[PDB]
Amino acid sequence: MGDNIVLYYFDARGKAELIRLIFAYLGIEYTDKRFGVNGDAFVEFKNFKKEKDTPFEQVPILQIGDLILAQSQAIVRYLSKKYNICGESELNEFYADMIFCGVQDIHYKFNNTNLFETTFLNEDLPKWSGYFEKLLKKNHNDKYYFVGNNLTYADLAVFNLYDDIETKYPSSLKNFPLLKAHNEFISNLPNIKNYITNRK
Amino acid sequence: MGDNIVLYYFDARGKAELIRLIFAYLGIEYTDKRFGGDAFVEFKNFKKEKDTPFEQVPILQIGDLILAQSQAIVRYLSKKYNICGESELNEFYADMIFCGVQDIHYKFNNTNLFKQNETTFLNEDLPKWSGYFEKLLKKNHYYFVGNNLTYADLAVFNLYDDIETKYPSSLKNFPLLKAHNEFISNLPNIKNYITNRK
Ligand SMILES: N[C@H](CCC(=O)N[C@@H](CS)C(=O)NCC(=O)O)C(=O)O
Ligand SMILES: N[C@H](CCC(=O)N[C@@H](CS)C(=O)NCC(=O)O)C(=O)O
Ligand SMILES: [Cl-]
Ligand SMILES: [Cl-]
Repeated sequence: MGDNIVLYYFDARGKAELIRLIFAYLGIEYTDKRFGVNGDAFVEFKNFKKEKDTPFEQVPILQIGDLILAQSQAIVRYLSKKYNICGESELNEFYADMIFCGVQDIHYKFNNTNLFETTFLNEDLPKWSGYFEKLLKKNHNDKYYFVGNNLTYADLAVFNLYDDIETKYPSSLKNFPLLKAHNEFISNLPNIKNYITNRK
Repeated sequence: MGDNIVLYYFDARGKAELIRLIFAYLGIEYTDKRFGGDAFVEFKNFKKEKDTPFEQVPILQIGDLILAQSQAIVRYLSKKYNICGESELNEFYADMIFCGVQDIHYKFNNTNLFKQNETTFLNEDLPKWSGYFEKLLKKNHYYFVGNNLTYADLAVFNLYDDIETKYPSSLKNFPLLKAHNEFISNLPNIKNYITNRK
């Protein structure tokens, strides 16, 4: 809706996973195109760039019909605004954005470690986990929202962050109860639960 | 929640400059509060005195309301003052271009500020990304999105204004991008800001 949405990315979670989580949450049907399923992802990406008119030669790429959408954050924000999971006020829209940008700071650090340890594990992670803990405390019953009294993409971003972190470091939410409960809450959402338990 | 707008940052362009350019362009009166007395000490006191979410600047204080994160502040400011995008998809493209600016600005900052080898940026990043922005301007026939100025126009301007502080004549092979930068720089409010800027 549509009517044919194609997400282009490598065979990984990475920069596309939050877009996939947003699609799963909103029940948006789409083609999840992944480079590397058909053997060589490097050649398939090279061919993709010739085929599709990408503005920055990067993925994820969201294609809506002939419409080419690039940049994870821009796509996430575009989808969240279109389907009203960005905040129930002008200021709440900002807070979701602020939190999302904060996620990007600590997620980048995780990406730089996981994909490309000491500094992250001892200095960045616990400090930034404290930041989000305090932000939940500010706003927080089985519901855990970072913004207002409804789900924002910020919730899904923080969930994706620590879900991505907890694949490499499982015990990282032990000392952060609200963040742990937020993870549990988001992971068990009707639309979210099925996607995460059934994804590769 | 109102009146007194105060921007907190270091005495540098960095992550607050675009916000400063946006205030300048819009003609918004604000206190441009810059750290450093001792910057490192003042910032330590700032964190103790202000309730920042991530212990980072820029911080935008509107009354007693605390705003953090450059991009979020920029996007908030653009919506409130109507330099956000003149449609739903125009807002996306502005955001996309802004996100593109961040990708290459980050690469510039790594070499310009954090002592990374300049060659990779100069030979591999800068001209490739300048070509991306050049092509995006070509698609819009200066303005990146729509028929009016968006924050994306100021973001691109800020990007290459920052780049030219260390690497002048980088827009020689990029006429549309060079003319875009020159058009934004000659806007009365921007022109005035640049002249007063140290
Ligand atoms: N600005 C990022 C871009 C993500 C990114 O760096 N994409 C990588 C994924 S491996 C890519 O397609 N790289 C292309 C290349 O290295 O040339 C976003 O949020 O979309
Ligand atoms: N996510 C960035 C954060 C900017 C940032 O990294 N701020 C630096 C400026 S030097 C800072 O306050 N550093 C925190 C510290 O090192 O304690 C944003 O757009 O606001
Ligand atoms: Cl990544
Ligand atoms: Cl910077």
